Amino acid sequence: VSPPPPIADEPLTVNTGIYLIECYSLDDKAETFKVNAFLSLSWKDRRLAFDPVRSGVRVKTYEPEAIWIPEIRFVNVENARDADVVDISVSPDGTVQYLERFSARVLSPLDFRRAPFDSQTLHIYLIVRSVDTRNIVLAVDLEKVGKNDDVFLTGWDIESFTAVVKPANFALEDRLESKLDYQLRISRQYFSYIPNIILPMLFILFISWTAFWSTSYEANVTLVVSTLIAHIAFNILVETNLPKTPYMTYTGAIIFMIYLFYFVAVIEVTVQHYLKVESQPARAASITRASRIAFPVVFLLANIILAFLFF
Amino acid sequence: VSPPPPIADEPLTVNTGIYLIECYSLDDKAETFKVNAFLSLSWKDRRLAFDPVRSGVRVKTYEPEAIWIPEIRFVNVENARDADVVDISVSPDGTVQYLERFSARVLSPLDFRRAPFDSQTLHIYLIVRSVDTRNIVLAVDLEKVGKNDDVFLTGWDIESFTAVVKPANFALEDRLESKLDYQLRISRQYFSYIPNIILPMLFILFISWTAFWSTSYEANVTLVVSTLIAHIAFNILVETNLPKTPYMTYTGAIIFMIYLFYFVAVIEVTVQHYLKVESQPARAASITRASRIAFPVVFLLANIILAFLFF
Amino acid sequence: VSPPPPIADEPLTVNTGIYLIECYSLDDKAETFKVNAFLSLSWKDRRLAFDPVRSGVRVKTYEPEAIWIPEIRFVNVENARDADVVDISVSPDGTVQYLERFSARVLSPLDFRRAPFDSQTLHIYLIVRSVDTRNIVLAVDLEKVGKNDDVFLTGWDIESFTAVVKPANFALEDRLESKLDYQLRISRQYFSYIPNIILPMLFILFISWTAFWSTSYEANVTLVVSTLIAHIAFNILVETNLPKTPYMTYTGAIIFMIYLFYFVAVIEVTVQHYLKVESQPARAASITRASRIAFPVVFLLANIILAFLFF
Amino acid sequence: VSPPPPIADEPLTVNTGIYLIECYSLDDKAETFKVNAFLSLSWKDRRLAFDPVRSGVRVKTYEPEAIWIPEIRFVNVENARDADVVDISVSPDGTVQYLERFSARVLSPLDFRRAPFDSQTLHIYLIVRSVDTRNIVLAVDLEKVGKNDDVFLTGWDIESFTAVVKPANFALEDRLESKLDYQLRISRQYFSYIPNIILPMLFILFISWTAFWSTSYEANVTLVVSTLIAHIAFNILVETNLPKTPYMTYTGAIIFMIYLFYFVAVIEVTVQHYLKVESQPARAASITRASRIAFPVVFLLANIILAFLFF
Amino acid sequence: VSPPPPIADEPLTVNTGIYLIECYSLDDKAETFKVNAFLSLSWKDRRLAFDPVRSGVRVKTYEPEAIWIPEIRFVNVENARDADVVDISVSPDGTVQYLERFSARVLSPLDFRRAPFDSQTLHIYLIVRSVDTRNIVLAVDLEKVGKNDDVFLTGWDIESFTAVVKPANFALEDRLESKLDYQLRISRQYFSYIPNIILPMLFILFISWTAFWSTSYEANVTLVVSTLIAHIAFNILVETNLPKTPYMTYTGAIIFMIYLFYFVAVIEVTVQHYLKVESQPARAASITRASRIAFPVVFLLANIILAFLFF
Ligand SMILES: CCCCCCCCCCCCO[C@@H]1O[C@H](CO)[C@@H](O[C@H]2O[C@H](CO)[C@@H](O)[C@H](O)[C@H]2O)[C@H](O)[C@H]1O
Ligand SMILES: CCCCCCCCCCCCO[C@@H]1O[C@H](CO)[C@@H](O[C@H]2O[C@H](CO)[C@@H](O)[C@H](O)[C@H]2O)[C@H](O)[C@H]1O
Ligand SMILES: CCCCCCCCCCCCO[C@@H]1O[C@H](CO)[C@@H](O[C@H]2O[C@H](CO)[C@@H](O)[C@H](O)[C@H]2O)[C@H](O)[C@H]1O
Ligand SMILES: CCCCCCCCCCCCO[C@@H]1O[C@H](CO)[C@@H](O[C@H]2O[C@H](CO)[C@@H](O)[C@H](O)[C@H]2O)[C@H](O)[C@H]1O
Ligand SMILES: CCCCCCCCCCCCO[C@@H]1O[C@H](CO)[C@@H](O[C@H]2O[C@H](CO)[C@@H](O)[C@H](O)[C@H]2O)[C@H](O)[C@H]1O
Ligand SMILES: [Cl-]
Ligand SMILES: [Cl-]
Ligand SMILES: [Cl-]
Ligand SMILES: [Cl-]
Ligand SMILES: [Cl-]
Ligand SMILES: [Cl-]
Ligand SMILES: [Cl-]
Ligand code: NA
Ligand code: NA
Ligand code: NA
Ligand code: NA
Ligand code: NA
Ligand code: NA
Repeated sequence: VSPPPPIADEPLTVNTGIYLIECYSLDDKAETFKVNAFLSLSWKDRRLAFDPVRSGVRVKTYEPEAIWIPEIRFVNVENARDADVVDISVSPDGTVQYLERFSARVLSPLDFRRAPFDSQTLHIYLIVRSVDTRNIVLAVDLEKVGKNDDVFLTGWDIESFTAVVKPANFALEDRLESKLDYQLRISRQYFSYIPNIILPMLFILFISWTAFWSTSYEANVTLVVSTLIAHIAFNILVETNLPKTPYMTYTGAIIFMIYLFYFVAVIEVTVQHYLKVESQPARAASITRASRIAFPVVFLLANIILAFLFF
Repeated sequence: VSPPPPIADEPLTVNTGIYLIECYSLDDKAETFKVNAFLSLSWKDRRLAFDPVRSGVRVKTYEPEAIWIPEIRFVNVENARDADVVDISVSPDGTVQYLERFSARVLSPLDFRRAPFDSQTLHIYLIVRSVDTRNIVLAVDLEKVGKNDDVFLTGWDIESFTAVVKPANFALEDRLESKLDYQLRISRQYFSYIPNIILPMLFILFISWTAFWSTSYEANVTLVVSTLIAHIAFNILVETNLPKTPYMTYTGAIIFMIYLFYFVAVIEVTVQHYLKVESQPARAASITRASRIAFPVVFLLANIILAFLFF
Repeated sequence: VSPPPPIADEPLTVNTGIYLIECYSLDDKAETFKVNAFLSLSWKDRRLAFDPVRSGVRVKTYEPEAIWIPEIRFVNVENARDADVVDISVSPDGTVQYLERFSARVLSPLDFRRAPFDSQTLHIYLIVRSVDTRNIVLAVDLEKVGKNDDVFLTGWDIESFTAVVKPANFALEDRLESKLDYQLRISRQYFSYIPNIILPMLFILFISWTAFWSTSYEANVTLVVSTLIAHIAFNILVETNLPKTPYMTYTGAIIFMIYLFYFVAVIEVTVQHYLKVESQPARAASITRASRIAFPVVFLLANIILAFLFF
Repeated sequence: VSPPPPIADEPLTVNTGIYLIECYSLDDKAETFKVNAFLSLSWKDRRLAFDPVRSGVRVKTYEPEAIWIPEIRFVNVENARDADVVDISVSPDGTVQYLERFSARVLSPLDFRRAPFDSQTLHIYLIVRSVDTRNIVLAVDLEKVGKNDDVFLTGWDIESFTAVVKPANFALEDRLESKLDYQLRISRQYFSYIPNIILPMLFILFISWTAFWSTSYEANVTLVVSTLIAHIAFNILVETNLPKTPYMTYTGAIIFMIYLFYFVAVIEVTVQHYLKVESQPARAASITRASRIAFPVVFLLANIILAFLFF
Repeated sequence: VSPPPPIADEPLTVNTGIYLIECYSLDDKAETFKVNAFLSLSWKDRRLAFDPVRSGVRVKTYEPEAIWIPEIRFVNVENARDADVVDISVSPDGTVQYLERFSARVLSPLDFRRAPFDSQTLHIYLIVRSVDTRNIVLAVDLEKVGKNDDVFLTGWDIESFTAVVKPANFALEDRLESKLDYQLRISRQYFSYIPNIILPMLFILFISWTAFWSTSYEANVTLVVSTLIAHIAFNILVETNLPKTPYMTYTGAIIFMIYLFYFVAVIEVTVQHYLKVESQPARAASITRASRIAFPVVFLLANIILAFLFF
């Protein structure tokens, strides 16, 4: 079966729609998500036209094999989608209404700069390659674009699922390709990071600062080095979940900066001891008293500066 | 093959049943479970009717291809179910009895608020899309809904497997859809968490409180910081298994609260030392004596308050 | 093709056999194992009978499609077995001899009570559903039940592979089902746990008891808390491999009990210090001297009691 | 269907092209990458030639089954590629233009010597085995070799995707094989390793060197041993991601060398204490003062030497 | 299609060959490897014979369906191999030459006794079951056994790929089975274990021995216990990669033995302190001086003895 012939030299418009049924497994590190949706397609094939008076029927149902169907593929998929044709309906004028249900592992990158206080635009790109007889162009039927109310992406809030209605038409290997951009706008549920990582991480840092109210070098060394190790554990846990980005992230900046605070606290603890040994405890006392204010103040300003740069 | 024609304008009732054979792999983090069950379907197709006297046979067996079979799908599946037709039987009146055995990875969310002392309702949603000629409606044949006594979900107790008999009929992409809710009510076997996480986690906390019967700052620092680190390890272990929830959980509340106890114990240990150094050990002694009672009392009340709020 | 017709009203006996070729991937946590075996089936179909004198041939080979074959399924499988038909042979009386080679992920639970000194009975349940015309019953042909000498389950010793010859015949959804129990009796190779977990775990415990020959509180705190942390690491390692059981296990009991020994050692260390500070070292000395004997004695008796209760 | 016959004695030239659509999952440890691309093939089959007047069509579309297609395989794949034929077009002279879209897990090794400041050449080898009637030879159609501008390999920069135009023609099992080398030149985005591993790892090392400004053996032992343990954690994290190479890597050399610095710091700390105890603090003081300069200087030179050897 | 008939009562010889293209994913813990190779088969079918003068053709190419092909399976595979037929060629005498390209996950056990200084013999067992009409026997065509020079098993050196030319013929379920043993002899690239595990593990042990040049109990306790914990980390890392063997391994013996050295060092440190407290430092001094020589000497001899027993 060949494609529908043109009345004049007009391209064949394949009207499309994606209706999300299930949306799951957003793997931040892999920059992939899994989708289970309806894909609706509609085009006119005048060869399939019939008089509803003579045929009696208002619609005709065909099996995929029986008629010409455009080869629509997804651009940003890992492997070709698992699809199962739900229905093919032909109206008297030869307007075909195709509907399939698919599942695919979509590969769409994320911007980790503001994580875990980030929003993302996930993309699903539909594409059609033109044939030798006819040039095929994609369209968005907005009435057939949507999502189920139940659609739950774990740890994310779904804001919108819309399509950029004008296709990106371009030549590829001396044939026209018509690409459509479906955008799933989501935003991260940052809540759990506050009691699980952020607050634990701050408590261990504040525990290191108790060394500014201690003259015991042996105890201070323990306080600052032990807490530094706990910070390393959190840094490792975090980087095992976040992918390695060519750009600096907000979480990255904060986690790194905190190392400097541990490093400088070790210097303070060392300086204080050296002076106490050198029989200069008055000077050590001045440095320790300053540190008590300096450390939280510099920490607060540094965070204000970082938050400002990133948001 | 087209759907059965109506005797008036009645919808086609497809009677359904799910009989669980195997029920496994409840992945709390993924909010998925795997099921292996029988799916039974029954509808009347008058075109298949026969006189048992003339045909001799009381029943006729057909191959799926030979007759019209309704396209029943599962809503909340990752990928389309692996199904293998067991039997298709037609009675003289044209009543079809279909039976298949399937396996599917069902995606049903969990409420982690009371974990690990939680119960869940897992769902399996059956659905059928209406055709242009006939509107298809699902029904529950209660005699064909059940589970094997052997059905064992590891780390969970199966309470019930029932169906909400009235289908949810609604329009989707300008066609009627008939949805049925099958509910598997389960409850967590919390036992192992008591000797594995809960009691170990309490023992390390109580070990930190031995610092209230010690004047050795260096030893106290070791006690409180070491145990804090062991608590961090347990917190990490727990959050690697529990998914990140937009809501506060009972396990989350407790784990977080305990950090405050470690933080305040470090403050106490610091204050006690500072005073001992400042040649004020009487005041330090009063604070230490109070802490001995205050810490367990506040811990017990805080837990009473939390348990109350959550249960 | 319909099932073979009965001479009188007798059920159709399908003689079965399973011959293990490969037996691998026993995942204790998942309570699954993978099997690769021969499945042999044999039944009489009088319609296939021939005179070996007239036909010349002593046997006839058929393709699965050519004849009626009973639908045999496995009960406790995750997904339906990957099977590839090896041979179908018909004798002059119409006795069919079917042989296929399959692979399946069998789901059979384990009793972790005595782990790692435990034995298990793995099961493979064969089943057949009766048809409308004839009732099908399973049988065990013992000459066709066995295992390859090479069959190696890693970390386990294969004791036996036998079948419970009497099938479990029962009604399920108003049809007879005939179930056969194939049992693979195995026993754990516990050896490696002795040098890898058991002895390391005891050495760290005995290191904590060296605090009973020390008056240095600071050193004792370090000994007992450090070793407690190493025990937590081993506890975590162990529970990451063992599934969460609703019952107490031998490994669970021991690992838990050891926490009590660490907890009580911390109390001893605390009491000894308090008394030494209170200028009562004679009393502290008596308590420390007792602990030296009490701790190993109570440890040995507690283990004797536990081993007795579990074995 | 047999291969096209030769006019003369010429081999059959199959012109090839690979156009990368998606390029993902570079697993350094596994030395594999996943690709999703177009594979274009073109050859002349004079048997397929036609008159466009008689057939009406100027080009003919065939299903793969309908005609002879060369069996092109990938050499360095794990499993045979998932391919889905996009189009097969025959021109009146019998010139066939085949296009499929595939996904494959390509197995191409990496040189970890300069990691994470390394570049790689990934390979995709196309191959065709000659038949008994005709010898088949591969060619590169450069106009059909390329990549999408969007093609993003996470944590890597794509430099080029080119083909070595001359095939490697050789005998294999008494038949000619024609192999083509497609090369994807990439280079690692090393950035994230600086704040995540490199700088944390240096800070802990520099913290160990604060023991050269301390006379407290107990504190020094803590500083050097604690930081040594944090270095072990980083070493483990790194080797869990990098494969085990038979050659020394730059990351390997650095990580190993740092152990020597920790080992020697422990010796210094031990020597300093021994002398202080032996009532020789003047000698200990000289050794400690030297260490303050020696340790960073030797560290800097050692790194200069290593960087020089590796780059 | 039936098998070739015998001239006289002779078995049918199927000549075989395996030519490795790709050899990857040796999973020591799983005792599996993945292979991608050519499988060549050749037998005489006199029914396929032709006169090359009358037929014109020197060879005939058949589709698998067209002729009788022996059912060859692999014994030690997880699941049946993914195979794709490359060619089937018949010579005038009826000599068939079959060639397919396959991929399979082969399950062949390893002897971990000498790891990581171990060599292995991996096996690929080819098998054929005799049919009722003819008995089938396997043979090795040595000209068709080989490997690509590029064949690279990561972290292993490929020494040889040969076949044991005489098959293992045996009866299985009253039919002859002919088994061929293909052996891939490999040897581990132990290099990386020296800088990654072996040398780090020795450095931490030697750091524990610095306690023999210290009178500070508190510091010694820290040295020996901290390093013991780092040894536990390495032991865990190692056993997460090595499978649990019913026999003692070289790596196992060494790792275990080292615990005894840590245990005894703790005893020495304890004895030294007890004596120092008991105002007997002269005796403690003698014990400490002995330990300085005893510990390395006993370590070196113990290793000599172990290496001797294992190699
Ligand atoms: C500002 C101070 C520092 C703040 C703390 C740092 C938090 C920064 C955000 C880190 C984001 C982590 O991103 C983490 O990625 C992994 C991917 O490997 C996800 O991992 C998993 O997610 C869900 C289960 O929950 C699965 O459906 C998914 O398939 C799986 O990959 C985690 O659910 C996600 O949360
Ligand atoms: C109140 C103080 C704190 C109490 C301690 C905290 C306990 C809270 C409950 C945590 C629930 C953990 O939930 C954990 O999730 C993972 C999913 O990644 C499951 O993981 C696994 O389960 C089984 C094996 O056992 C598999 O069939 C499944 O496929 C797999 O994912 C764990 O079996 C489950 O137990
Ligand atoms: C008495 C004191 C305490 C003694 C120490 C405690 C030991 C108790 C027994 C623990 C049993 C651990 O059980 C562990 O389970 C996991 C499943 O996740 C298995 O894990 C793996 O096994 C093999 C590889 O070896 C694979 O084929 C399998 O697919 C995989 O899951 C481990 O091989 C098994 O050993
Ligand atoms: C000079 C001092 C030391 C410097 C620090 C050391 C860094 C050296 C380079 C280490 C390279 C690590 O290489 C690491 O390999 C694993 C493979 O298991 C990749 O692992 C993963 O990558 C991505 C997700 O992020 C997936 O698409 C991929 O399938 C998966 O395997 C890591 O993304 C990669 O970064
Ligand atoms: C004598 C003192 C002690 C010496 C140190 C101890 C070393 C002893 C040898 C340990 C062998 C470890 O064996 C380890 O097993 C795992 C199996 O999951 C392999 O794991 C992985 O290997 C490669 C990637 O590198 C993959 O293709 C493979 O699929 C994967 O399983 C490791 O590559 C292997 O190295
Ligand atoms: Cl697609
Ligand atoms: Cl479905
Ligand atoms: Cl099955
Ligand atoms: Cl391929
Ligand atoms: Cl096979
Ligand atoms: Cl025999
Ligand atoms: Cl035989
Ligand atoms: Na079509
Ligand atoms: Na300490
Ligand atoms: Na049908
Ligand atoms: Na059949
Ligand atoms: Na073809
Ligand atoms: Na055949």
